[PDB]
Amino acid sequence: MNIFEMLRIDEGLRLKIYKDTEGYYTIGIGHLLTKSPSLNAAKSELDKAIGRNCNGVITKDEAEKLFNQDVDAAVRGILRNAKLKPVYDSLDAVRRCAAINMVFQMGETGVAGFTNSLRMLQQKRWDEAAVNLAKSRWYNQTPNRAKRVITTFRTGTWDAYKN
Ligand SMILES: Fc1cccc2ccccc12
Repeated sequence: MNIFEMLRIDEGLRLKIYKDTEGYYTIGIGHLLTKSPSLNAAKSELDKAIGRNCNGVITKDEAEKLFNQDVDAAVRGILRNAKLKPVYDSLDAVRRCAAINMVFQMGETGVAGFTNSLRMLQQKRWDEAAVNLAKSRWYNQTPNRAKRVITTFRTGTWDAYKN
């Protein structure tokens, strides 16, 4: 169990352009292409990302390559963010995966409202943090995935992804 396996479970794998839970064009292992309603705009983003004319379809190797880039971008964004890095560095490896998972899903801007959750996590008040994390649009809109991530923060185990 590692961040790649965790996010592969949460995001799945699709080789043709699809829409994410918010209705946005996406491909691969949860790679957001664009928030624009234009499928042509999404196809342009895809071709730019892959480096060839894809017609909205990629290979598994390409999906996995984009995925590695996307995970790394989430990590480096945490490490460059003066608010997120201290909390991240206070966590054990399993809980760090839960943090990366959230940044992958929502970005640095999407986690900006989680200030109180971050404080509870840095204080290692795991049950309180879990309660606080669930008081969110994130939890209400993707509750099964949020429950898995929250259980990971609460327990520091992979139990939610083995179950
Ligand atoms: F503990 C954390 C560290 C860095 C980023 C995070 C994003 C969401 C939730 C928790 C985080």
